[PDB]
Amino acid sequence: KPINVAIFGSTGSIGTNALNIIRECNKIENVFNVKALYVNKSVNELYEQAREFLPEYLCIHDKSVYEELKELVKNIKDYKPIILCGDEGMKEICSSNSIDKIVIGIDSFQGLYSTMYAIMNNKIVALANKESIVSAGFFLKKLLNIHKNAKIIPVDSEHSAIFQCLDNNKVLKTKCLQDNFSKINNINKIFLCSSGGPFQNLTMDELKNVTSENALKWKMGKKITIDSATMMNKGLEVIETHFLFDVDYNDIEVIVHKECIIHSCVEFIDKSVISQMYYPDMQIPILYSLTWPDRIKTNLKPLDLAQVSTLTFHKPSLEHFPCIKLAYQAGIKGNFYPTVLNASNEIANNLFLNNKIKYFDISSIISQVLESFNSQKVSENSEDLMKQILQIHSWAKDKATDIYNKHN
Amino acid sequence: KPINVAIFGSTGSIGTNALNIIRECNKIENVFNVKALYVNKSVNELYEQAREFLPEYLCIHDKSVYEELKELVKNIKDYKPIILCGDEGMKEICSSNSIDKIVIGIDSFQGLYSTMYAIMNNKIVALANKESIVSAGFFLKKLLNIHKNAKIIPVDSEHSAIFQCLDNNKVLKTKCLQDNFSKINNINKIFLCSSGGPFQNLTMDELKNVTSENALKWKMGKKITIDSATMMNKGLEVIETHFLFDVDYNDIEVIVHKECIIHSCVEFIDKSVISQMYYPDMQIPILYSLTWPDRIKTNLKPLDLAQVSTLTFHKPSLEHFPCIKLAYQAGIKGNFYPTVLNASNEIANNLFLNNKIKYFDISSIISQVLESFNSQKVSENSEDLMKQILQIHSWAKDKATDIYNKHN
Ligand SMILES: O=C(CC[C@@H](c1ccccc1)P(=O)(O)O)N(O)CCCCc1ccccc1
Ligand SMILES: O=C(CC[C@@H](c1ccccc1)P(=O)(O)O)N(O)CCCCc1ccccc1
Ligand SMILES: [Ca+2]
Ligand SMILES: [Ca+2]
Ligand SMILES: [Ca+2]
Ligand SMILES: [Mn+2]
Ligand SMILES: [Mn+2]
Repeated sequence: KPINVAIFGSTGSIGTNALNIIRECNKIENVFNVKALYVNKSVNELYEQAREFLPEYLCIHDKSVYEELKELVKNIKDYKPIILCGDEGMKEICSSNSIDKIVIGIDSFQGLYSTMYAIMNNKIVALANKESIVSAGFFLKKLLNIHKNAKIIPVDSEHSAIFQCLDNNKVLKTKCLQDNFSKINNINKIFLCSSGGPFQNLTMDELKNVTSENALKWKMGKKITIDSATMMNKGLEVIETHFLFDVDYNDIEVIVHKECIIHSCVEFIDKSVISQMYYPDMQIPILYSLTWPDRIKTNLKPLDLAQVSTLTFHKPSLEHFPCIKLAYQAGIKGNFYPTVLNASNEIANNLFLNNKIKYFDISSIISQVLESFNSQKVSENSEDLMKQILQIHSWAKDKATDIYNKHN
Repeated sequence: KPINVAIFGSTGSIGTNALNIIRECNKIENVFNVKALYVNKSVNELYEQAREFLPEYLCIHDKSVYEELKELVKNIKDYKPIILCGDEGMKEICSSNSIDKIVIGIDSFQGLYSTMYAIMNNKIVALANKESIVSAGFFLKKLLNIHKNAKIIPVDSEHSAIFQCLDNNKVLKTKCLQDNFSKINNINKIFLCSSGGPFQNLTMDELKNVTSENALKWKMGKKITIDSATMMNKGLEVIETHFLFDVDYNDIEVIVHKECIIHSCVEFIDKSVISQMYYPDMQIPILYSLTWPDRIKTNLKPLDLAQVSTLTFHKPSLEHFPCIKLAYQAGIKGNFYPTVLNASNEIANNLFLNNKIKYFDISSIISQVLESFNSQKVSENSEDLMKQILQIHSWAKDKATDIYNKHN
C-alpha cells in the first residue's frame, strides 16, 4: 500500500528535499516507505539519515569510506541494514523487488548509470539529473522501449510543470521519451520559462566583465548557478524538453519570466495554453514525481497571486546569451552533439567558476568543440552505445581543455 | 466518427460563435455535423444558416413566423428538413437519437427548460447560461442523478478554464454538478479571474453617481455589461463555481486580472496551481465543450506571451463592489437564496440600466430582498422542486419591484 522508494544522492539538494516532503507526508499515515539511501561519499550525513529513516539498504559509492559507514551504523541499536558500496551496490538496490520508485538526484557517471539500471529493472524513475537526458537521450529512449514497465517522470521544475499541464488521461496512454508522445497529448508548442539569471539586464559592455563571484552573489549549487547565469541551463533544458515530450526544437520557445511564478506552459493544438504556477519550489515537483498520477495534500503556503501582483515575460537576447543558440544547434544536429555540448560546457563552466576565462570565452570554447566533433554512426548494441557516449564525453572534455590551454 | 450537434439559440452570441468555430474547424477536417438549429424569432437569419449547414432539423419558437420559415426553406434545393415550432419542437430535437451534444445559448424559461429536456434525453449539454445554474442548481443536480448518462459541460469562460485545467482520468470518474467533484479531482481552491469592469479606479463618491451610460460605453449584451460593472457577474460566477465543481465558498477567491489572459486557476491539494490562458475569446470555451475529452486543431492566432509582456492581479474592493459580498452571503446561506439573488438582481440591473436607480441602490435592493426571504423546505420531488424555484423566482422579482416602488 505504501509507495516503496529509493533515494539516490540522498544528502544532495534533491535528496534532502525529497526526505523532507516524505517525512511530512508520513506524519499520520504510512504513505511512503524509504527502502534505500545512496550517496557518493558523504558518510557522516548518510549515517544521520539512516538513524532517522532506518532504510533496508544503505549504499556509498566511494569504497574508501565503506568501513567508516559500517562502523558508524553499528551504533544504531536494533538495526541490521544491507550495507553496500560502489556500482555493484547500486545495481543490487535497483534489482530489489521491494523498490517501486527511484529518485535520481546524483549527476555525472553515477547519475547516468543509476538511471540506466533503474530502467533495466522496470522501475519508476523520478529523474532530477537533466544532464543524463542531454548526454544520453537517444540511449534512454532505446532502453525505455525495451523495458516496457519503466518510466521516467520529470523532476526538473520546468519539465514537472509541463508534465502537470498535460491531461493525465492522455499521458497514461504513453510515457515520457516515447515516440509520438506530443501527438497523443495534442501538444503544439512549449513555453519554457527561465529566471533569466543575474546577468539578464546587463549591457554587452558590462556583460564582458562579469565574473563568477558576480554570478554567485535564489541559492543553488555552483555549477547550476553558473549555467543559470550564461543561460546554458536553459539550453540544456530545451534539449531535455525535446526528449521527454517528443516536441520539435522549432516548437520550444524560451521565455524569461523573472518573478519565477509561472514555471512553464503548454500550448495545445486548439491554441489553448495551460500553465503551472507556484512559488519557486522543489517540493511540489519532487512530490508529484512520487505520487503521479495522484496528488496528495501538503502544508505548503498557498500562492497569493494578489500579493505577487505582477508577472512579466520577454524573449532572451541570443547575442547576450549565446549558449542558448549553441544548445539549439546541437539539439537540431542530434547524433552525439548534445553529449559534446554537455561535456564541453562542464569544462567551460568550471574554468569560469575558477576565474580562468571570461564570460564570452564559455560559449567560444563550447562552439569550437562542437565544430571539431564529427558525427559517428550510432551503435545498435546497448552496451556499445553506452561505451560510445563515454568515449565522446571524455573526448569533448579533453578537447575543451586543449582549446583553453592553447589560448592560455 | 463525427460530432453531432444541435445549437439552441443559434442567432445569439453563443450560437453564432459556435457556428463560427465549427465552420473554421470543418475547413481543416470535417468533424462536426450540425443536426439541428433552434431560434426564438429571427426567421430570416435561420434560413441563411440552414442554407449553409443543412441540418436535419429546424425549429422556431414563435409560431407567428413558423409558416414564413417553411416558405423560405422550399428555395433550398434537394433539402427536406423537419421544420418544427415552439416547446414541442425543442422536445422533439432533444429526443433525437441522431444528436449527441446540445449547445444551450438561450436564457430565461426556455433556457432552463431546454436544458432540462436535454438532460432528460441523456445528452451532453454545453451550457453557457450561468443564471440557470445559479437559480436552479438543485433541480439540475437532481436531474443529473436521475439521468446518469447526461452531462453538463461548462462554456462560461472562467468555468471552461477551470475545467480545462483538470485531469480527465479523474473527471471521468464523476461529472460536473456532482457532490464530491472537487474531492475526486483533488481540488483545494479556485482563483476566479475577472476583468474588473469599467469602475476599478473609481472612488466611492464617483460610484455614487455613475450611470448605465458610463457602464455601457470588450463588447457584450447590456445585462451582462451592467453585471460586469457592479461585479455581480462575478458574484453569480462564484455560485456557478460552487455548483459545477462542489468547491466550498471559502475556497473561491475572486481576483481582478485586467489583461484577461489568465482565464481562471485551480489550486490542487498539494498547492500546485494550474491555469488556462489565451486571448479573450469565446471560441475556445465553446469548442472545448464540443470536443471534450479531446482537443482538435484550430487556426486561431497563437498566444504571444512576450508581446503580452505584463499580467496583473489585485483583490477587488468589497466596499466598492458590494454585490460580490451579497453573492457570497447568499451562496453560503444556500437553500434558495441563490434563486432570490439572481431574480432580485435581474430587476435591479434593469432599474439601473433604465436610469431609475443609482449604483448603490442595486445592492441595497438585492440585500433587502434577501433579508425578507425565509428558507424553504427543499422538495424531494423533482416536479415540486421546479415549481418551488419558479415560485421563489417570481416572488423575488416582485419583492425587488415593491422595494423600488415603496422608496420611489
Ligand atoms: O533549473 C533550475 C535552476 C535554474 C533556473 C531557475 C532559477 C531560479 C528560479 C527558477 C528557475 P533558470 O531559469 O535560471 O535556468 N530550476 O529548475 C530550479 C528550481 C529551483 C526553485 C527554487 C527552490 C528554492 C528556492 C528558490 C528557487
Ligand atoms: O463573464 C464574462 C463577461 C464578464 C467578465 C469578463 C469581461 C471581459 C473579459 C473577461 C471577462 P467579468 O470578469 O467582467 O465579470 N465572460 O465569461 C466573458 C467572456 C468573453 C471574453 C471576450 C470575448 C471577446 C471579446 C472580449 C472578451
Ligand atoms: Ca577510509
Ligand atoms: Ca494535468
Ligand atoms: Ca509543429
Ligand atoms: Mn530547471
Ligand atoms: Mn464569465
